[PDB]
Amino acid sequence: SPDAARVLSELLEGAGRRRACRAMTSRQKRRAEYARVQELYKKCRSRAAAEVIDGACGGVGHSLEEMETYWRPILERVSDAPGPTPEALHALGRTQLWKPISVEEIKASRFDWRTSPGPDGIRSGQWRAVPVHLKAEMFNAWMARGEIPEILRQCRTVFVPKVERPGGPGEYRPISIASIPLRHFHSILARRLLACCPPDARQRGFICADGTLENSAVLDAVLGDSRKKLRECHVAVLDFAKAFDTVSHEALVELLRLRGMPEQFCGYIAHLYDTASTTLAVNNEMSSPVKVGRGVRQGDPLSPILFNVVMDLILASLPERVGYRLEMELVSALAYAYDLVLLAGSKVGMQESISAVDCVGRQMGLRLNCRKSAVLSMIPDGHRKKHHYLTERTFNIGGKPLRQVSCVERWRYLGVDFEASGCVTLEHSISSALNNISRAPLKPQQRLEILRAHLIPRFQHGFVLGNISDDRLRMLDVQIRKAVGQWLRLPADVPKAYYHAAVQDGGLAIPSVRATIPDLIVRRFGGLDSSPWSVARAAAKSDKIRKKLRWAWKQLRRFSRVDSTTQRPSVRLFWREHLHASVDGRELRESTRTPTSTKWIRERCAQITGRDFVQFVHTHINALPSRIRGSRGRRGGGESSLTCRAGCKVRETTAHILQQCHRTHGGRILRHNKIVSFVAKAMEENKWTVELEPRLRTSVGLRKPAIIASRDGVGVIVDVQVVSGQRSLDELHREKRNKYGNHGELVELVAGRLGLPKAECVRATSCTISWRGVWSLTSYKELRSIIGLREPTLQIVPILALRGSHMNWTRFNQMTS
RNA sequence: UGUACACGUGGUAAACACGUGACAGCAGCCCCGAUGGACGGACCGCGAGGACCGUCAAGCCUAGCAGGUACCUUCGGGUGGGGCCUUGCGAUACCUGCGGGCGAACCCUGUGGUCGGGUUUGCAGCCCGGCCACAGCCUGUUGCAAAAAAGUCAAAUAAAGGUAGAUCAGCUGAUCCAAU
Repeated sequence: SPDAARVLSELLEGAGRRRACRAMTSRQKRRAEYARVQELYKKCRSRAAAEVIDGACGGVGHSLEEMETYWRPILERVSDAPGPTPEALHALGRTQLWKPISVEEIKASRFDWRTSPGPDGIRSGQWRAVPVHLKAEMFNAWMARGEIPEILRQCRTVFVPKVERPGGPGEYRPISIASIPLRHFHSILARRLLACCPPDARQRGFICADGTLENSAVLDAVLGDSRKKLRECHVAVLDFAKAFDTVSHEALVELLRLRGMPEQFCGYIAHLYDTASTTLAVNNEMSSPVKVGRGVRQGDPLSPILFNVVMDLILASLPERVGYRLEMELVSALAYAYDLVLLAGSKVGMQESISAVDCVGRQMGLRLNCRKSAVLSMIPDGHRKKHHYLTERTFNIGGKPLRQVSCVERWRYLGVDFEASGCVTLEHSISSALNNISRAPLKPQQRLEILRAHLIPRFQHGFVLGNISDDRLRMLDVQIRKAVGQWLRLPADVPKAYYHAAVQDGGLAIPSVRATIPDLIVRRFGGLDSSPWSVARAAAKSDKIRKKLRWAWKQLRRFSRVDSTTQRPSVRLFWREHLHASVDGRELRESTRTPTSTKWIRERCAQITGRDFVQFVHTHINALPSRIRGSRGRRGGGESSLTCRAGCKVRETTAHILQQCHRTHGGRILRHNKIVSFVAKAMEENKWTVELEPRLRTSVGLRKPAIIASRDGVGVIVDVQVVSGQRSLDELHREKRNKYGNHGELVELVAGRLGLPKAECVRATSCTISWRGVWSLTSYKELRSIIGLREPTLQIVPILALRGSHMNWTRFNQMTS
């Protein structure tokens, strides 16, 4: 339709105008990085966390000089791959594509709209505003012509450092960004590829299920069986580094041609890869267009799908009667994301498998990193009943001798935090990630959230792929907690449960790998025999798997409490019990029943400044230095180390500073006035005729309720009061309510003042909250029931209480005579 | 191994016997991640802990990790310190490398040899990093010196006689709780 052509021309004109507008020191680059990371974090949190952990904070340090000269020859080099050979064709031998795009699959495609703009300039809306029918028409026209507009094919490449302190242009990685319309068009084609012919059962990477689930179990079962019955077992892991950087376009197209795919799709892929370009954007400087001759583009939707055909060919090239006989099951190869794990019993069989892999990789231009691959070989011998590890190098990939490793510490088949090949463990990659988070231009709450939700769930898998102990997990926990205490400036003697206890109970909710690794093992290997894999079911009924499952159950039972409502173990209850029973975490024990008293720790974090959040955390856990809290174990002196500095001649605890001290009386008045004004304004928003500090010269004495209000014939008294948490908050709420709801004459006075005759119309109420921002459940319910008060206006009263509490403490500290 | 216990056998029964065994149990709970070391002296409530003073040489700790060597095992395997107890079958000796923090060196370049790399069909060349060596009584010139002076009083020595803002510093660079 001409409407689609018109809107496409309009969008192209907008992109061209944006390009024309764009074209026409340490401090400044740090500020630019801060602005970029803040915009990215506020836009897409997961990608921002991935970028900050990956190390994309220091940017580059070499400019376009010595970076375009270093990388342009690398990106411009056509592979001299001979292409597929008839033997590989027969090894692989051991239709509905390119159909017109409908409107159902466009909306059905789960395309993440929370991305970054491409080089043309379509950021997030100009592609969202297009209706599905117009996008379908444009996609159909593109397939009919076989070409994408040349503005869309352009992509921008930016270099992210590998080493935190690069010393050359060679230690950067060229991550590419392409246009959103192209990505959306190619996502449909990738989904069609999956729906057409799925990969083999051995290939459990880019599949429609969790990939590294049963692979670790199968590897560990193989290792345990070989170690048990004294069999011969060779396990070679070879990683596909530059899987994305040396594949030849012509050989890839030829392989896709003989797989049986339609001629049109192969021609489209050939046109896409032959007509390719790239702009090297370093420090927001332009570069001349760069040709690319080595295929599989970084970040393209089709790339991890195109490489599945190559990996399927590689797997089909393997010899038949090779592998390990794990319980009458022949396990040949385990394909991770970008790794091949080959198992064999005979040295000749392992050499044969490696040789086949190498020959296929050589005939299609792939390079295999012998610096990131290893072989672990267990050779038994008779008359000794022991297992011996090979130390000298025996296998080789086309001449280069593969290194022989004795242990299994290459559990890096988890994804990012890529492999070191027996040089360093999985740690010192977590430490590097912690440093990346620590040095980035972020806020302390942002660091907490990134570590909570993106760092831990991404390395925790690797600690399962082997035999592990409790001490390693405890040491990892210690290191992570030290990093968190560095970020938040917390002292050493803070409750260990405070870091890990859930947000609802009051706590930073940093997961503890010591407790979530046994839970992961229990949840993952329990359903091992229910999986529809055949090798995994065989690995389920083994000896090492069962022993590890028993160890995991024991660790979970010792690091959990049984949930009454479901009769299941729960680490959250364990941490809650440990924290609420602590000294500093005791006063938070009431925060479980009021989930709105802890909405600032995670939910309403972006609304709080960094120093405000840090001081809120300091006051919440009572990390404030006082003569009582700061003198733990050093109370052998006189009363001068305990007496209040204001001359109160009493024990100077934080409660004394913050709740009863003549020095901080004005601060208490100010905090009370702030809370009263906030609630009064909130109630006036609800059409409540609010009076402030009413004058009731009652006969009994001098009563000063906080606020009084009325609405269409029903009145209310609200009293604001901030108290301690050592006693029950509900008893304080009731004791503050009774002195007004049972005085007898105050009710009549308020009824007369408000303008309502019946004294039962006006009901007394209170707004009770502790100085740690812990609500009283009765007070919260009464505020939500008597007066119409929504959740957003109730979640700020903890903020006001915490801010006023720290205000009082720093007023006490700032003047000392 | 050894305890406590279900079935079956034959037997009139038993404080009789044997065999097969729930993944059969029973192999208790809680707390602790610290810091250079050998040898002579003054400190402390000489008490559980913490300073200080001398030399010395490079190593010193480690309930972190990996692998190998022996012993007890029981087949599973097993080696830190302290407390509460209570019944509630367990397991130790060193050496090597890696990781951490304490040292110490380390700074005159370039040849060599290794280990990480990356470039590359290519371990050939190549450029980055970490180690090991090596072809070197006071008148003055030169090495320990925070900038023109403090004084090493016998040295080697002669017919000597600025930022968006703030801060620490030494206009620049880091550090923020500050930073779109």
